[PDB]
This record gives sequence, C-alpha cells and structure tokens, in this order.
Amino acid sequence: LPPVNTDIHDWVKTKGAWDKGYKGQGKVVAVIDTGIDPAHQSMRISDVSTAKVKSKEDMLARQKAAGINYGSWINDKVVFAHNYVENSDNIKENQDTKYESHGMHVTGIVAGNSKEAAATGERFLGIAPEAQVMFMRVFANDVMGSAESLFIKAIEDAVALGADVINLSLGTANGAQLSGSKPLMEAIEKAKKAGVSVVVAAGNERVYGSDHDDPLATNPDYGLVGSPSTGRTPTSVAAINSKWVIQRLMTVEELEKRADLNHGKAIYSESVDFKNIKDSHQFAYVKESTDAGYNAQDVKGKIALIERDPNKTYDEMIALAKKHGALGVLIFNNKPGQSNRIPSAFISHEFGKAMSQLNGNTGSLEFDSVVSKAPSQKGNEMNHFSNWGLTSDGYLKPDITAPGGDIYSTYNDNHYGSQTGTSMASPQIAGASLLVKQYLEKTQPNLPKEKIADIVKNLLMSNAQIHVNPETKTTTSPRQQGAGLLNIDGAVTSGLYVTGKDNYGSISLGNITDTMTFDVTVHNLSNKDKTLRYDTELLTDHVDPQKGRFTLTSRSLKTYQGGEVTVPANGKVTVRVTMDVSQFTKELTKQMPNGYYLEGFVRFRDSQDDQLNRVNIPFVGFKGQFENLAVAEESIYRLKSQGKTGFYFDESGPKDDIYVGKHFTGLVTLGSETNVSTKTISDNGLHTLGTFKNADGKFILEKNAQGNPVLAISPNGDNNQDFAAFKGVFLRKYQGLKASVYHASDKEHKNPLWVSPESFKGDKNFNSDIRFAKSTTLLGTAFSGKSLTGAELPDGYYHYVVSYYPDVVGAKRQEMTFDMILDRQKPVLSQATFDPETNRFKPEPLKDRGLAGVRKDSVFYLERKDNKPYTVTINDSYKYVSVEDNKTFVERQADGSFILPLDKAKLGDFYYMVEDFAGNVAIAKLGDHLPQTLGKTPIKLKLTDGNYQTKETLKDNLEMTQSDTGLVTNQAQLAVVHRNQPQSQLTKMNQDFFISPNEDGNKDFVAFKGLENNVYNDLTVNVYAKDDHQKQTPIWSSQAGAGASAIESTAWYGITARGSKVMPGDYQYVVTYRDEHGKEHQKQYTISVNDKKPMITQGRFDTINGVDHFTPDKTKALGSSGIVREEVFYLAKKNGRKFDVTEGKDGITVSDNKVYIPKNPDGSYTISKRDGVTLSDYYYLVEDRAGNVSFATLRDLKAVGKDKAVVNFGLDLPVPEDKQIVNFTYLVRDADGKPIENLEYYNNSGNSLILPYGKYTVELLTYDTNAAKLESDKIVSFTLSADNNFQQVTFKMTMLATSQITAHFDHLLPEGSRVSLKTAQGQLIPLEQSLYVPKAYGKTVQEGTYEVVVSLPKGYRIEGNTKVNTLPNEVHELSLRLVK
Ligand SMILES: [Ca+2]
Ligand SMILES: [Ca+2]
Ligand SMILES: [Ca+2]
Ligand SMILES: [Cl-]
Repeated sequence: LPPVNTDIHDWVKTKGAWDKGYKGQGKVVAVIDTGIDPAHQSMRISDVSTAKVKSKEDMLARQKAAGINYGSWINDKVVFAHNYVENSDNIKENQDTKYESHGMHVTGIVAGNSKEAAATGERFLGIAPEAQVMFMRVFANDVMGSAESLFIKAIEDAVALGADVINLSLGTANGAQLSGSKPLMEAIEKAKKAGVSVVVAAGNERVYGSDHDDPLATNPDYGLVGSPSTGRTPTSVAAINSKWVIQRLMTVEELEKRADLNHGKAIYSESVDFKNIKDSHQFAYVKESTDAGYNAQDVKGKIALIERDPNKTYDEMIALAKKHGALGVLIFNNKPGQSNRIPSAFISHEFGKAMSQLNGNTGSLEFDSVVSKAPSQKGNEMNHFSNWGLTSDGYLKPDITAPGGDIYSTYNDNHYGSQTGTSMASPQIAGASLLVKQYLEKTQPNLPKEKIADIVKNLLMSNAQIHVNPETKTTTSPRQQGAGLLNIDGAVTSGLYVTGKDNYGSISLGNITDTMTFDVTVHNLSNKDKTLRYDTELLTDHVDPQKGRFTLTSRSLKTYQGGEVTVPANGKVTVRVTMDVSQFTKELTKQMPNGYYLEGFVRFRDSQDDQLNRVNIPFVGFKGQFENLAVAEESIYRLKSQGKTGFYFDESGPKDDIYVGKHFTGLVTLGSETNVSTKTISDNGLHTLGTFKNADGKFILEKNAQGNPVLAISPNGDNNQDFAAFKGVFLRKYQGLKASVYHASDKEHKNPLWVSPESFKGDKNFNSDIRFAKSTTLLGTAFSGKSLTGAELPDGYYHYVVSYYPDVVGAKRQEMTFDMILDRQKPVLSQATFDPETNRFKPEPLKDRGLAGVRKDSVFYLERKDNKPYTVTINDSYKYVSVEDNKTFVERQADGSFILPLDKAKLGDFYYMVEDFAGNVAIAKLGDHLPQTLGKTPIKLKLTDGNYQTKETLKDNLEMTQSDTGLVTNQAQLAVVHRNQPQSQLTKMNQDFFISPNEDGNKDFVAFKGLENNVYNDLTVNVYAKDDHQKQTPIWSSQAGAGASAIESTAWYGITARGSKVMPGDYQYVVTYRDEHGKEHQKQYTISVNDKKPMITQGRFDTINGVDHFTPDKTKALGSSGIVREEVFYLAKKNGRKFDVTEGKDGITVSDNKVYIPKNPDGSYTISKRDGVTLSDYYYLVEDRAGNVSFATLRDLKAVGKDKAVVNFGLDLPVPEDKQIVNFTYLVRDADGKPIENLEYYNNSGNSLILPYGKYTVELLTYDTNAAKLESDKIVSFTLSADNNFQQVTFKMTMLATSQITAHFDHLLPEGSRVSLKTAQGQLIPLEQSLYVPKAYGKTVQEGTYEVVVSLPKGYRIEGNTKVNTLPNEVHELSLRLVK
C-alpha cells in the first residue's frame, strides 16, 4: 500500500484516535452541499458489517417508516443522496478548472478512504475514513424567496435516516446567537437532541471593512461570524492555513543546493488573467533592476522578467515588460509574504521574495507540472478571511479552528485539488466529531443522546491547542480562533473538559468594569484523577497608532496565575478567577475611546511535569458598553464640519464634492431643472441634500455666509428638492429605524409632527467584497413637509430625526438629528440698474423669502441653435427623451454685477435668476417691464418672477353637466417602447368607479369637480373604510381650502392620511359642501382600489388568404379585472426608431409610433406583413376597469402551438403590488408524478409554462418563509386541454410582521424570577436576561398584543404598564419598576 499524506493529520493529531480504535466505523455524516461523484476511488468503506447502514436494503427499511420516498442509496460509502433543488437524483456537479466540486471536496475531508495514490504518490484519507456518507444536494440562488425550506428538509431527513453528524457550509454574515432564523434553529436544535453534531463553517468575510481597510479603532464591533453557525447549539468553525501546500510549483535546477527555498518552489502568482500556460519545459530567465524604461537596454526578449518598486502594479510595472520583448514576466515581493496582484497581459506571475534575491546567478527555468508538496508561505497563520468578532448580539463565536487553507481533497472523476476557505475547515471538525462520539459511545454508554453532542463540542474545544500568531509572537484573539486548534487525540484521551459560568466550553462575560470575576469548572470522565495547575493570559486588540485602525491581531497584557485544583473522578470542581485591569485602562481607552475587548484563555497543565492533560477555555468581555456602540457612522455633514471623513468616503476631486453615489451617512433628495423656453419633462435623479451642481457639474456642498451648509427642502410640487430621505453607513446591525420630524423649538423631541409610516431594519455595511454595499439608502424615510394627517407643515425650522437600535437586547435608542428648513418661497426679484454705456447690470443685494438663504444668482440668454432655444436629445439605447434650455451664462463680476454681451442677444432676452438653498428658483426675463425707448442713459429696471419654476397641472378640458357624477380621474396610455412619462389628461368618471393607484397616469385617483356656476362652500372630502359604516373615522381627509376647482385638493390617491397605500378593496368617498343659500350637500360614492396587471392569454393564429390572422381569447368583463379596452397595433419605424417627439403648444411629448389594426367581424385581426415591421412589432394590449394595463407582442403569443396550453403560477397576497413577494419556485409533475423536463416559458415569465395537454400537479417549493406564510394548498392539481388551454394556479398567502419587545427594570431581579410575555389566548413566551443589560428581558415576536408577566418569589410586585400593542418593525420598551 502507498503512503498516507499526514500534512493535516500530524497537525490535528488525528492518528491518536485511529490507533485507539476510532476511525469512521459504524457512523455516518450528512454532508449538505453542492455535489458528489460517489463513484470516486475515495468513496468506499473497508468492512460493511461494521457499519451503521448495512446494505441497499437496510436503507429502504430506514427511508420508509421514517417517512420518506425520494432519493436512493448509491453505494456502501455514499449511503443516501438526493438533490433537494429540482427534486431529482442528479448528484454530481459540473458534468484547467474542470472537475471541481465543492461538496465533493467537503466530503473528501470528513470521510476517507482512497487506497489509490493521488498525484503526489500518497493516499489521502479524511478525518473519519470508515464513516458512511449521506449527501444532500442543497444550495441557494435567489430566484427563490428563501432556501431555508430546502435546508431544514435535508436536516430533518438527515436526523431521521441515519443521524450522527451534519456538515452545513451555509452562512449569513454577522449572525446573532439568540434571534437567529427560527425555523432553521429549531431544526438544528432538534438534531442536537437526537445526538447529532451540527458543525457549520463560520464565513469568509473576516471583519467589518475587510475589502476596504482595517476597521477604525472607534468601532470595535467588527464581527462578521455567520448564522446559522452563530447559534449556541452548532459548532462554528474558524479556518487556519495548512503548513503544507500542493500546487504546480517552479524549479530552478541551479538553486537545488539552496535548502531554505525547497530547491525551487516559489509557488506562482498568476492573478486576474491566469495565462500561466500561454507561452510556457522552458528556459531563459533574465534580470531587471529598475521598473523604468530601458534600465540597461533591458536584455530580455523570449525570456522572463524580474522586478518590484510598487510604483504602478499591473500596469506600468507590468505592461512595461512586453515593450523590451521578453514573451513573459515574473515579479517578486519587496518583503517575505507573496501578495496577490485592463489585464494588459503577455504572461506574468509573482514568486516569493527570498527567491527573488536568490535569482542572482540570469539563469534557466522550468515551469513544473504534476503537484509537488511544498511549504506554505502562510504556514501556521490564521487564514485571512476566517470570520471573527462577536455575534451581532455579542457572543463569542467561532468555537474552534481547523485547517481550512490550501486543503488538498477530492474532485470529480478520480481527480484531486486544492481549495481554500472556512467551508473546508468545517469537515475537519465534522470527522473529528464522528470520532469523539465513538469515544464517548465506548467510554460512557451511561450517557444520554441529548447531552452527547454538547460534550463532543466541549471535549474538542477544551482540548484545543491555543494558537500563537507567528508574525507577532502573540496569542491570536479567541474571537478569531475559537478555543484553539483541533486536537483530536487530546479530546479522545485526556478525558478532561472545561466549562465556564454558562456551562459552555467558552465564556462570554458581557461588559466588564475593573474586576473581572468568573467561575470556571473542570470536569473528569475517567476513574483515575488529575491534579492540574492553571494560569490565565489577558489580551486586548493591538491598534496601530500611525493610522488609527485595528491591526486584526493581539497584544498580551499580563499573565495572571491562579494555582492548582485536583479534579475529582467522574466529577467536577469549580474555580474562581479574578483580575484587576483598572491598571491598563488609561492607556487603552486613549487608543480605543469607545471601548475595547478584554479577552483571553485560562490554561490547565498537569501539576508535576506539564504537557500531560493540556486543556483550555476562552473568554471575552467588553470594557465599556457593547450594547451602545454607535450603530451608524456620523453624518458626512458633521464629519466635514470637523476635520474628519467617513470610513468609505472617497475625497476624490473637487473640495467638498459629495456625489450621491458615494457611501456616507446623510440626506438624499430629488433634483429637477428649471426651463424658461420649454416644459421640463424629466428629472435629474437623486443628489445629496445640500449639494449643488457647480461649474463643472460636480455636486459641491455649498456654504452660507456663516460657513455652514444648509439642509433645506421645498415641498412645493415641482420635484426640485421636495423631499428628504436618510442614507446610512451602518457600523452595527440595526433595528427599529424610523424618521421623525419635530419643530425645532420642541428641543426634547416629544411631539412628532410626522413619522415615517414604516420602520426599518438591516445589516451593517461590512463590504467584504464588491457584492456588499458600503452604504444603504432608505427611501422609505422620505419626509415631504406633510404631517401625520396630510396637512402641509408650514415653512420653518424643523428637526428631521432618524432613530434606531442595535441588535442587543438592552440597548438604548440612538437618535441622529438633521437641521431642516422647509422653505417653499421663491427669492425676491425687485429691481436692477443697467448702464447702456458701461453695460453693467447690477441687481439689488440678494434677499430670500424664507429661512433657506439665497445660494446663487445668475444671468443667462438662450443660444438659439437649429431655430429653437432648447436642445431635444433622444437617447436611442435607453429609449428616453430629454430636453432642456440652451442657457449660456454671463460671468459675474466680484461686485455682484454682469456685463451682458448685447452683441450675442437683445436686452429683452436676458434672464436674471436667483435660487435658494431649498431649490426655489426665481427667474425674471429682463424684457418684462422694460421701456421700448432704450439705449440712452442709466435706468431703474423692474424685475418680477415669471413663474418658470412651477408645479405642473393636469390638462383639464372637462365641462360638467348636472347628469355627471362629479367624479374625475386621469387618463394615459402605457408606453410599450419609450421610457418617458406618457402624457396624461383629466377625464370624467361616470361609471366603473375603480382606481389603480400606481402613478402611471391612468385612473390613479378620484377627484371631484363641480358645475361651473354652482357654489361649493367648505368643500371637504373624507374617505371611510368599508368597516366604518357610521362614517365616523376618516382614513383620509382633504386638506383645508378645497373647492370644486383645484381638483387636486380633492384628489384621493388610494392612500391614508399618513401617506401609505390602502389595501385592495372598496371604500366610501364622501364629498360634502354648503350651498348657494345655506343647505348642506353630501354626495357619496363607492371607490374600489385595485392594482394587479391583467393576464394575457395565448389567443390563436390562423392564415387567411395567405395572411396571418390573430384571434384573441374572449376577455371577461365582470369584476374589477374585467376588460374594457382591447387593442392590436404595430410600431412603425420613423427616423429609425419606434417612438417620436412632437413639439406642441404646451411643450414636448413622447409617444410610441402606434398604428392600430381594426377588429374583423370574425373577431380576428389581420396581421399584414409590411416593409420593416416584423411580428415582434405587433402588440396585443388590454385595459381593465381599474386602469391596469398589460401587453404582449404577437410573436410571443405564438410558440404556443395550436395543440399546446399554458399554465401560470402566482402568489395572491392581499396587499398593494409594490409590497408583495414575487420570488418562489415550483415543481410541476406529469400524470405519473415524473417531473416535467425541457421547459418552454410563456410571454417571458418564468412563472408561465407551455405544456402539452394532460393532467399535472404543481408544488410550491420555496418562498420567503420569513416575509409571508402559505395558507392555500401547497400542492394543486390541474388539467390542460383544448377547452381549458390556459390555467391560472394561485398560492394564497398572508404577510408576516414581527416586532421586538424589551421589558427594562428598576433593579435586578431576585434569584428565581421568570420573565415571560403572555400572548392573547394565554400562552407564555419565556424571556431571558440580556447579557449586556441585565435588567432587560427581550425577544423578537410576532406582531400582536402582549403582557409582561414576571412571577417573583416570596413577595415583591412589578407595578407598571405591562401591556403593549405591537407595531410592525417597531421596538417596544416597557420599563417596569419592581418594589417590596
Ligand atoms: Ca458577524
Ligand atoms: Ca421644490
Ligand atoms: Ca393607474
Ligand atoms: Cl426661499
């Protein structure tokens, strides 16, 4: 037999358990992952009668009557396999980089058992080579709502089929331990109680900031360690790099004598473009000194090249090579570490640095093939990416380390390969957990299956070897390490483990003051006894003082020592540790002002002659208050007012540029230009509030005469800065977030005038790579100068207050306040002086009406081009038209005047414009109020604003007659190609009282219009809910000052007073007013609100006189979704596009080049073939009673053959289509239960299938199980046929809403208090003490109504408001006061 590779086995000390009789034998590991190739030579058991599952037949006996009839035993080794996405039995993936498979690799690492040699000549075995493997193919892609469904199945199926150990590989960054994802936790917890060890990789995100910079020393909460592994039950696995690596190295035969360089290894660089074997047998190395040009006439050409000097990586000190020839190049570090390095490639790789200088012979060179085991350049170091820090709620995770870096394991088709990550360290602890269970299953069968897996964890952890950072000769932080490195031997032999106060092999202490005090308990498992001597190291983060950022390492403070203990036999012994750290406080809190970690280990050696019975337990606490670290970064406004900057803020380009795409905390608003020659038809997008377009169009944060910026919005209707909304850079995970507005005289923020209707939660912005956002904008925090009742809040000075909480159960609410001006008033245009001889135009000094200041005045004329004063510009690629003025600007003299080049345009045609900080702009056209008798001598010129900036009004042509209902709404066509806003106009509404409040232009609101010579005094509109049958409590009311005219004052947009869309359903719209004489009048109407785009059937197509005829299926007219318009049209091509601009009286409007086809008497439409118009330019379109519109090309309505049918699946949620789940997956099965293959989709919806006629079922597979829950049948059956050739299937669901509840107390509670939430219906939700705020008891809960009950001992009471009616996404604090 060939030799065994022990690179990872020597190091984890695994052979110590094999030789004691513990291979994988008689156990089985469930590997939930991406794929296997159960045929691989490694996939084998030695003796099949030693095994848990004994044959293909012991399986079906275990499948059935445990309750499962999918997926099969495949061989003795891979004992169960099922592909839980798509519900199939294709298990192997993937059908250079070929053959690679993640789940194959994972299994290779946990179970054995190759008796053939890999590329090195060695046999590779897993940590438990004699275990059988069930493998669940489960992996996510976000077309679904949530993969949790599929994981829980795989888990439950694992526990029921053959239990033992599950290896998960799954993670969501910065998880919590307590408020994890409930249905997945319970499934994990269920497995523990069945004796299953659940081990989970901890993540590859490393720490907050990891793809940007090291975290600032003010922000200690940089933990990225993932759920579900952050849970208390599972085993969270950090990853250390392998000391030995297996690659395709290099060899310089001339350096074979040099023995610190492996005799030619250098590994390889090869980044981005991996063209190592482009031009690479080889020869002809070179030698280059400087990275300049022609250093010494080069000397390359068909020869590799050599340099550093970090001047310009990958471009100037890379592409400069192919210049002097050389057919390839070779870089070396400028220190000993081997970093990573458009492409601009000939051939290039990075190779060591100690081997750079050793290349000092020119020389010859070869690029090795096959794999040759070489020493890792990252050796005994913690892998860069292994997750760290605490859980989101402040718990010590990970739990243990194991080799994750450059781990050699199994690939498909008898191949092997190296892949790196915490995903790989986890199967090391998977196998190790197999073995330590055999051990306890032999050592104590007097041990229950419910306490078993918690101890396998505790043995592995206490017996771990505390890692020491090589580059720094300091212990690596337990927040990065766990309880240490995996010591398999130590775990199965020592029979000692350690718990702390919490009864866990780790200790999280919460905050700490000056005296760290905690009880440690050592446990004995054998009959013989041990007497051990203990001492504790005490560590904190090291921070670099040049830049003020952590260095992701530690420094030792003082090793305090305690003494010796003597554990009993089959017994415990407690110990008390105590340390005064009051000493180190000044030095540390000066380096880390918001607090620091005080962590470390306590070690246990055998008293006489240590190294026998070496065991440890880790601890961490926080000096400060971990509950109250700042959740958000400070606003870019405050930071820049001081000299500071943001963690992700790019200060590139002009001073004080805050481009809106730039990752800060701040306020965002919408911009819209102001045009004097034509109507503005589109807006300019978001920009940062208080920034303004400077000369070169960069957005600068401009300052008022006192040196401050101004946050001001103008909630007029003009779309220039009408709202403000919060954008955040989050440091910690957030909860409870809302925006509130108070008047600024209300200094304590006790009377909200406006609150954002929703409250928000989310993740820290940890930016671990490009896929992870550095800022998040929450547009649902938009404030628009309206109150909680819809009233306009008057111009003035207000506070916009964004408040939130962290995810720690006792934390106190953090606020963050923005000074905010509402100012809706244009600045003043009075007068100026112009001098025909000097031509100097001087306006009065600049005044504003309102609190926002004047921000800039300008003079401009309209540079006519191609006979028009504006420039209409058509974006062909994005099907968009924009049009703005040709403003050319007159420079402004330092004295505040302009010289007006009257050669370029007349005097009448200059405009003076003054704009303010809130977006109001005044523009006077000089020609207004200018005497025609000019050109003589100084004048006083009157200026008035010309209302160029104004809110647009709907075209209103309507003449009301008595017969008219009085209701009006709007009308618009739905664009098919162009992405401009289709022009809309007012229409009567005397039937079909249905609205689609979707702001598309068409039936969006219900207004009321009165007869023109009738009087409507005190006209108000109130909308009542269907339930409110006495019409007592409006849900929306018109604002004050409404009449028959200004229909906008009566327009109801399907919303509540607070601005949120109402639910689908029907509502009483009541118009009330007083008379000509004095009589009261009340018209009442039933308005019905409905979104939901129509569903378009296939129709059919027949050929008639050699021309295509399309006949649509008969539209149904009943209901709100009944169809009331029906069009077939095509799009003509004019000027080479399918839309068109037309310049009208009003302004410019954009339209599709629609040509309609009449209906024929046989209900068909004749589809002529005409020059340049194909079937993809013919459309069917339908409008419902509500104004909802759908359309499809006629090309898409074919590909439904005349013998085939269509089924469409969708979810029916009782909410507005903008607050709905849309993501789910489904399996369709044919008459025999076989899944359908070879899917054709219909009208471009992945939810609509073309299928042959027959009987079928569909199964709702996955949906967002946290967002919504299913209420209708999960499996629905349907039959397709020529009569029923279109089938709707609908999964009916309800929305889920959660809230957090915290009971905060006066004083601590006596021992023996049991806090619980009492639900209506009487049940008890037990609560537990907060770790950081021990007078707090909190939980996240379903939106409902609860009471806090405590049940104290021997006599005390609680005395406070204990009842709360919970709101969705709110945090409710119920402070409570115990007394005696
Ligand atoms: Ca974390
Ligand atoms: Ca405005
Ligand atoms: Ca609409
Ligand atoms: Cl103003």
